[PDB]
Amino acid sequence: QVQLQESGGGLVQAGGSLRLSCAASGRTFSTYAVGWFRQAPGKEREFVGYFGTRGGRTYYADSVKGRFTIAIDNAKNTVYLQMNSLKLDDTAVYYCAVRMPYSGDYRSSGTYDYWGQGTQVTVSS
Repeated sequence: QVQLQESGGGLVQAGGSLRLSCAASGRTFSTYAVGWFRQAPGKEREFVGYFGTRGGRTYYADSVKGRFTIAIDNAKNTVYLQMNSLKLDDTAVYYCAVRMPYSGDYRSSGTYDYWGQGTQVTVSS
């Protein structure tokens, strides 16, 4: 079975950087695509970025494009979400999720099959 677990969350100073990780079982990341979502205090969960495992292309929400980047390790068991130049409103619980190729809009949370439990990122002024 597919099991996802995020890690790396913590308290960070505005303007700082932080790298989150999403670990998956077996070859999950070789057959599924990966997306990152986040839920800020009081708001609805929203799309952050997508990583297509076929060619390695990435897509980012306008809110983080340029500052956030996604990658995968050599063994393909871990996907990362690198954050640069953090803002106060980047504070939220970050979630990684997986979906099967060609299954709909990658920006839509409804198209994902499995979700991690989330990791908190707190940006302080």
